[PDB]
Amino acid sequence: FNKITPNLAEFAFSLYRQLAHQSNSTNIFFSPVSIATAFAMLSLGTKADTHDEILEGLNFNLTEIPEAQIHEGFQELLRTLNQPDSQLQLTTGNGLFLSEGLKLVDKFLEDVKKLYHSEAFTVNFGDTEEAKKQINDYVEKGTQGKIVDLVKELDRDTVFALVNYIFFKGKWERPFEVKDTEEEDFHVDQVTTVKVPMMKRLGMFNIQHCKKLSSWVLLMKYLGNATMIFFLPDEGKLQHLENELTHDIITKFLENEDRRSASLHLPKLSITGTYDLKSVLGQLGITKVFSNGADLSGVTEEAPLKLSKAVHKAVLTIDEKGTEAAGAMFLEAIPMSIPPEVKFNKPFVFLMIEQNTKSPLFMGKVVNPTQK
Repeated sequence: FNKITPNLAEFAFSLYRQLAHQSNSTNIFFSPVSIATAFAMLSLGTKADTHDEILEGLNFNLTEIPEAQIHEGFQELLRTLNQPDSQLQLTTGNGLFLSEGLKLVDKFLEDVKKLYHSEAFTVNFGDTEEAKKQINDYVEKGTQGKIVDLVKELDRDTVFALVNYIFFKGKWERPFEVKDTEEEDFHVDQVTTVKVPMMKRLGMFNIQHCKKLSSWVLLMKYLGNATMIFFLPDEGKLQHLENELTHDIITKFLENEDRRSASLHLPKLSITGTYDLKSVLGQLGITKVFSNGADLSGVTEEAPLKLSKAVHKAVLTIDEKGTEAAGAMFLEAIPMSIPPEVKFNKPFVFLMIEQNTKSPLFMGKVVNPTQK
């Protein structure tokens, strides 16, 4: 079970570590799962080196894992995320926009819609401004107005664009009380603070100090099928934490059933991340599909084709409760002993895990909550 989860985890860390190297003073936030799903889907229209580069760039060793197991893993993961009764409030979409003058292969359009429950559209790229409006209107409608004007430019030679979006609003299983949120200091570096809204609660937490990561490690469950893992590095240990993360360390944390008291301070947060996937995935080895030499003959047989534009935007909120409705009133028994004070009041890393598949839905780093 969950055959592709180790690969997605390695993809998350590969992509995270690239972005953390190219800029160390900005927030990072992206969805490993939604990017990987989009490009696994795209690979169904590619062949030969173009195809192999895509799946290898998603951390699949094609000498070891059969391709059927790759797509089966992605389709199972999509089953759990796009399910009717979910409390997770996770919406993701992927739009393919292809020049209306191309003769498209029906098999590819069928695979996209049927297997990957995604959307493909024809557009007139002879009108660059209107094509961009249509792409941005699609994303804005798909996010009920939350992501606007996603694509800012299209080269005149564009004939194929890909947009991938995801937005998340969660409800903690064990919520904070809004009355307890107050302004507190956030240490953006060792001598500087800014004021930010800080939630707090005294509770029984899946929390531990981890010597291997030199970090506090907090796991908090959402209503629905996911858990957020928060990593708080010890003084001067942020880089060490980023270097030492591994999938097996994460698995051990998810199996922990011990709970201890803590006085938790956690910032409210509105975070977004926007990335040019041609640039970012190019650094991970995915280059041919973006080049004139691209083998996209599963998309269109007669005419040349390349992917000219590929954009990812991820949006997430962290707040106290996420609903005016009263849920199950979980009562936690707090011992008569001093709880550790665990304050997420300096740069920290986080990772959201889907409960069934253990897949990495989001990864990010907060260097300043109000960097906005």
